[PDB]
Amino acid sequence: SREQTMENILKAAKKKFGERGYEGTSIQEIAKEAKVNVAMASYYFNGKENLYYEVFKKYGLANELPNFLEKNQFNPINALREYLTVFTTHIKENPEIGTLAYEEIIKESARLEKIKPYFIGSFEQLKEILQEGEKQGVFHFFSINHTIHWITSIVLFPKFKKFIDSDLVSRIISALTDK
Amino acid sequence: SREQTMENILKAAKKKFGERGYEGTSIQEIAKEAKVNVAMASYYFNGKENLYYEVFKKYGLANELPNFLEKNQFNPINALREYLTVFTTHIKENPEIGTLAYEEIIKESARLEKIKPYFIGSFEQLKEILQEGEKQGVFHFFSINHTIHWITSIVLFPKFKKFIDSDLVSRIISALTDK
Repeated sequence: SREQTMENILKAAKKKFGERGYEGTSIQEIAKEAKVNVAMASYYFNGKENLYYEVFKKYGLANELPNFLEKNQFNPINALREYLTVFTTHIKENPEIGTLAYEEIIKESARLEKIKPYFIGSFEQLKEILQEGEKQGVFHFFSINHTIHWITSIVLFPKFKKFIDSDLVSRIISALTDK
Repeated sequence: SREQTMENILKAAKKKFGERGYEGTSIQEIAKEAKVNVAMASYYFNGKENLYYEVFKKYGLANELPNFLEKNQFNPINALREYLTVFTTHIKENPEIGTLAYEEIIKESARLEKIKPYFIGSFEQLKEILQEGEKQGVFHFFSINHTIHWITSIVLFPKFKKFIDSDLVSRIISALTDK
């Protein structure tokens, strides 16, 4: 069926886009990887750019993410522990956010507005947790922005952690709570 | 002459690699951009991978970077001011470090060891300045690592600054000196 095929194409697309980035990947490489022809792939998704958006729309974590504050009765340490655990485990297991979050959030712009709706929640929530923590007097920081900056970096990019340095959840909590 | 031609190819390569990343760019695209043929390009640089290293070796800033501490008589504020100014101006004017520092330092590994020698000095120096500042009691921070993490991010990636937030040298100095 068209839908099942489209699921196979998306899986192939996550892989190739994760490898080469948007501008580095052709619909042909994805079609080859999916064992379908280009015209079919292009028809089903209405082109490479929509196919790319569909990868975020299918594999983006935000849509199915619980509200961690609410789930933890607004305990900002428990909420943050749960949030970081959910993230670090998923990111190591799927390092196609490594390349694609970098390209689109960190470096760039062109397609930004189209994909934002699929990662901005993850950031809005981290911000909520840090600010609820600050409000409750348990977290301390100069800039919410830099804190967001540095938490993101060390979570998304564990090999850059290595480059510098040369578990993580508890390390982040300890940094935040220090006075 | 072979050398002049190679300079034209390198300029073309900085551009295309900056656009599409290593795995996203072919020697053919660079050859086309340079108005030479592929065999010549490939012969002159001994292949795409060496050509890539040559881009770092030619456009990497570290090799011609002064020692900012020494230049500023070991005043860590003046040194850091000068270091950040040199960096932010060069990075905005050449956003082919944006993509290539991300790909190689931040995300990845494969070719890491080959290119490190061409950016590790920039990081070693920032570290020196921050630590000399800390030693002299003027800079205050929990983790030298996170500080390196967050300074890098907001300097390299000004559009991610915007995504979050939604001049810089003085902002960084002020964050560091606060107690």
